[PDB]
Amino acid sequence: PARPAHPLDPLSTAEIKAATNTVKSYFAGKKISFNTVTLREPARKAYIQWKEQGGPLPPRLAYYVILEAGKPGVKEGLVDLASLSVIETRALETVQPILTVEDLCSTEEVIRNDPAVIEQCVLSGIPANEMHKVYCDPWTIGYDERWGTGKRLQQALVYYRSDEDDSQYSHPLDFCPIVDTEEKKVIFIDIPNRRRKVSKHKHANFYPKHMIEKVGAMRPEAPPINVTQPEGVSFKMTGNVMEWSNFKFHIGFNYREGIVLSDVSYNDHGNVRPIFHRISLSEMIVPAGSPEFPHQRKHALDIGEYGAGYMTNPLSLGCDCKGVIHYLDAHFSDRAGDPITVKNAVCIHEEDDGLLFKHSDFRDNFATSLVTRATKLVVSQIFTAANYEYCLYWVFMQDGAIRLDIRLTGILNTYILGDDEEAGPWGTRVYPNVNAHNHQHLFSLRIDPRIDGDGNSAAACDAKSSPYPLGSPENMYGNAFYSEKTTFKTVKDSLTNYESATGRSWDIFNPNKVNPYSGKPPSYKLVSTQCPPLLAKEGSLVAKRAPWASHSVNVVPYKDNRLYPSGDHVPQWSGDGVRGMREWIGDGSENIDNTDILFFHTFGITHFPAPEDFPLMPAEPITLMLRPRHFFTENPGLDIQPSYAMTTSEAKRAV
Amino acid sequence: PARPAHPLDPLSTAEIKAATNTVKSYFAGKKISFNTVTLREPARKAYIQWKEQGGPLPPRLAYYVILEAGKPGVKEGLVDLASLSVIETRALETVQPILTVEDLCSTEEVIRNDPAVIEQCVLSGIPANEMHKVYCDPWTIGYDERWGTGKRLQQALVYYRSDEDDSQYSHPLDFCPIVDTEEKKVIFIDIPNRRRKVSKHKHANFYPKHMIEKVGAMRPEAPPINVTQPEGVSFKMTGNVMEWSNFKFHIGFNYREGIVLSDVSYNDHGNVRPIFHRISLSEMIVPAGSPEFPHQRKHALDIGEYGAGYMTNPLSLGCDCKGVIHYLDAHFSDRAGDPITVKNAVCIHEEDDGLLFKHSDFRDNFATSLVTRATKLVVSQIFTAANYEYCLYWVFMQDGAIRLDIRLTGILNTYILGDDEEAGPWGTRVYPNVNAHNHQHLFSLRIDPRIDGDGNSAAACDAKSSPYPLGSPENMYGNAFYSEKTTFKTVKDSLTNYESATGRSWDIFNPNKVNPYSGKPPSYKLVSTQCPPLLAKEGSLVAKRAPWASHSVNVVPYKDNRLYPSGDHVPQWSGDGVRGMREWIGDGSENIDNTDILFFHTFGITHFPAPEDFPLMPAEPITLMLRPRHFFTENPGLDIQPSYAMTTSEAKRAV
Ligand SMILES: [Cu+2]
Ligand SMILES: [Cu+2]
Repeated sequence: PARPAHPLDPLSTAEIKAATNTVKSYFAGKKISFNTVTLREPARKAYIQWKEQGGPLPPRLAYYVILEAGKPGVKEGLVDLASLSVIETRALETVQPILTVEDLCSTEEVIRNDPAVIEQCVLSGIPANEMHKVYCDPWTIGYDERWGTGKRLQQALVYYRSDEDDSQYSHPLDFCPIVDTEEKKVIFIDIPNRRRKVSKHKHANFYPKHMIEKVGAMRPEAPPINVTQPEGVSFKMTGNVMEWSNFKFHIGFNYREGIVLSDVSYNDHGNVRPIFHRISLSEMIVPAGSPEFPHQRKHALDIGEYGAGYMTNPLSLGCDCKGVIHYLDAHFSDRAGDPITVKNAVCIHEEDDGLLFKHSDFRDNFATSLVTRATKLVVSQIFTAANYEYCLYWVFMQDGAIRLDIRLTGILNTYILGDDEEAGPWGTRVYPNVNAHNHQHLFSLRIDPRIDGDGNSAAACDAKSSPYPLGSPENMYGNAFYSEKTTFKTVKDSLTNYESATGRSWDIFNPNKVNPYSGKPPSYKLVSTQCPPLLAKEGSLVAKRAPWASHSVNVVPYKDNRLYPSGDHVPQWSGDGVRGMREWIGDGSENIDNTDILFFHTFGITHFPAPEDFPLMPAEPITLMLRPRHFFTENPGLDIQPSYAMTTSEAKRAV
Repeated sequence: PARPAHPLDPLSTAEIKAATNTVKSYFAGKKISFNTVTLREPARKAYIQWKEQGGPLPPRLAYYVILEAGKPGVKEGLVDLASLSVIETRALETVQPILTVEDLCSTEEVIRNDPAVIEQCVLSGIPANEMHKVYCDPWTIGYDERWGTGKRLQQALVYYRSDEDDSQYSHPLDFCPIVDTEEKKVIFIDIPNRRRKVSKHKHANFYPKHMIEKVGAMRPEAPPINVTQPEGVSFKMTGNVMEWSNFKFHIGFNYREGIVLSDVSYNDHGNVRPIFHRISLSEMIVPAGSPEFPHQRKHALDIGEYGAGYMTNPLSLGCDCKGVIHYLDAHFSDRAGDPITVKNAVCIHEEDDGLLFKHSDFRDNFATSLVTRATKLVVSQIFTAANYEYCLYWVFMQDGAIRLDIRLTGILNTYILGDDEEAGPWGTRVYPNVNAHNHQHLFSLRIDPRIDGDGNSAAACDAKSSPYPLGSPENMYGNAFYSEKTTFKTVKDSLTNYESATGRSWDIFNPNKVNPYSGKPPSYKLVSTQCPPLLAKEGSLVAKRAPWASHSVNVVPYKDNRLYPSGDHVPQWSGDGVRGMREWIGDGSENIDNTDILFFHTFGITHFPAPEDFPLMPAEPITLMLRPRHFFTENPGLDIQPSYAMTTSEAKRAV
């Protein structure tokens, strides 16, 4: 297969095929299926050597995960593309892999044709001859102590559509089928003691035709707002490499994390300074809050159990991205080992972002004034996880900051509610017979920093009143306050939470350098405020399977391939065992001061559904920012042409 | 004078003149000057009666504040415009009023010509013949126990420009002159024990000509991004009344609070439902963190001591607002009693705001999909407070939410730093010989709610784990969590702070109504996270003068004219006494449950300066949101034409 331009480029359709052919041969005569075929990124050290020390081009490797009929668990390994050969392989019989769209799509037809499920539909008020009106979102079983990882299992959240164009979510059924993914048979059905038959109300729909019938008619089309860039865009791409407003970075993508930003640097007037080696979302967990059975099984780790890549929406059609867009496609392997493509998986573009900065002199009534508008570069993707959509926006700014914006939209995870049943404290009745359970949306931002070079550290920064009292010579008027910096020496020290009491922020800095003006080390500060405490209790399924979610910040030593905090194979893992973040933390004694570190940030929101969220919910925003603090010696955007600028002398001169 | 269209319209230039003429007559033969001439808004009850009960048009009143030469303090009163007569008047001899641009502009020339100040400049390294190069930002003295309110005083933060086009902030002087505003003489100069002469370095400038000399040259002009609305805008204004996407409200404006949004309602498919009666910023306080003398005097309450109206920038020229803009002008009175106008004080426009909502069905690979873009309505203003600029954005959204965005920009408040002096823990050395002190920016959002009608209440909402333990029948897997609602019965109960531990939010609801689906009362939830604790200690000047800043939330009974939390006349008030918020709180026993209430929210940021903030700082964002929760029975924006929408049947039908 042909080598890619960049060592970090995703595998090409050709590499994917080359890889699967190679694997198929190695397992000649075996009935195998492909779960994952993806780039095994080069070692950090080797990449940097290649990039800045004229070192050799790293070997082009493919990581694969396959299933073999009649064999428990999975088999994984590495394929060396240059020599078309398996160079590493092993079997993991007590593990279950990520669920692909193929894995998911087959489940619905099998429950529709299962006698037991059918009987349950009839009991629920649905004629056995109308099973084609029964639907289901096939989820991982998450984890169920009755089966462990002994069988690859899915749990089906069953719904009903009276018409194929309805939004099924207003009509959930009360039971839950457990399906053997690689046997295609229902092995058990969780049935509640309290039975609730199908809602007899009409579906809560949202397409225009439905709206016209529900309310009067649609609103008149609104006067258009057109955005044009007649002279082109200011950013430049060379393959997957981006260059914009002094930023230079590589836009990668994979089945699991979706967008992966690597080798990020800023051109400080000729001095090209590294910022991050790699940054992305490494895991998620959406824990529901009803303690009732079998709702404990609702705490999807979407990234690790489905993949933000595999689930990504093709962005072109929807008009998801406005303006002069540049797209990237994604390529994966299918069960058969053939490359599959999702067109326009990532969308890139720049847009106006308000004021960058402004200042006027009151002396001549603001005649003396300078105003510079801000423009941002946005690398985006949007993925669907059954009922919900996650809109991801990586944003680069002209003040050197990098921001991650997320918008939650889509549809509420709903369960059935009896006519006189109280949605209790665990959920909300958002429509007759519909219970939308409380749940949190937590994300794990993985940052591999290289702040102004190698050798980094992290610290918590808390605002505090001077400890001296009001009236003391040291704090006569009691207004004194400072920022207390606690730099993490050991892993244990980094396990910290956001604290509103100190308006806490965290710094990722380079202790080996010093800002010539402030005398502080150069840094990027994490300013993140939407940091929910993990509500599920210690020892809970949720807490055990997502060890990283317990703290807002987790800093561990760097090691090649420390990507996924809940383990490499998340589905059906009980949470017991030393793996993922639990393994990286170890006894918490390892050094993380002035070395190669990994910074995992947990953030997100706690969602208590309200009717406004139904039947389709308005976007809910989440954001975090990484700001350069003491990184530059002055505002880095002053050499950007102002939108307006009048000097005091010019103001005078102007009559 | 001619009556305005709307009872809430600001006084017209004609009304202002009519008012001052009337006042001048009442005080015939007296040497008086005008400090404030502004609308005295009609009583809440009368306005509502006029608006919805066919009641009489309220009397058109003007509130005034004047100074009389040789008389201590001020005189204030009300003028009935219809009968051109003073209907209420009184003298406040122990109070000092807001400082107008006129009040401020004269100070600089008086320090330049003061022998003592000159001597100090010479001592500081500035030839007495170069006083024209000496400048100063005239601040309120804030409060100084040496003079109280006995004399109207200003404190001058002295700076030096080697050229009139420089940004003086890189060159502060070490001393501080105290000036008698209404005597135009320096009465004292605070001189430090440690003397620091003028920085001999070059000014840290930021205009293009300066940048070309500092770095290579400016960056090339970037390819334009043009925004056009060929068919006009979707919003409609009738005078100061706005109608947009079902929202209807009145855009008011005054010298102090700047923009004032009133009589806000949402047209819920024919049912016009009130939301807020009035919402605005009622006060601010920017407390600095150096305990050293005379820096305690730096804690400007900008809104009450200068006025977000009086300080507002004319928005046209700067290209501050992009797109098809609609402007409003502001009118005030000058010292002489003559109307003054600031053109384009408020700018209004609508723009794209990303996705409103989206959802695709994985069953046909997202062929089945609906996407609706969001557009927002923005009412904005930008004001300059000496060195800093505050960019205010009131934003209305298509999901029924209202958001307040603020962007801090402008220049750091700087003081001189000795060559070998440590900016200590109280500030940052952002440039040679420049110390930018730590400080917080706190705002007081005043909300007079009328959530779906009259009779409102407020409550804190905290997310919590079920109190039942892991393994109990009630919480077998320990994932249970709910939202604990503590509704405030008494004023005392409302004094609460944001708490990250419970991801706290506050609800303003109508206990007299119930959402037919959720069974909860209709409400607007305050989702605000940038809520710094007040760092200045209890009993401190800061804490005493800004009683409202101690808590994130303060809810008091409504009373006509309870607008300004730090009192009507803020400058030089010691903070002792029962007035403002301290008065409204009283013994904290008054009822605030299901009645007419006022909700004051304290929010903002804590700023620890970094070199990136100098010599001009990049915009720093602050935001808070009011979301309808249980207000509607379903997503209110579903009748907006989707940007794209394919039904499942249409997807099939499409080959
Ligand atoms: Cu949610
Ligand atoms: Cu600041």
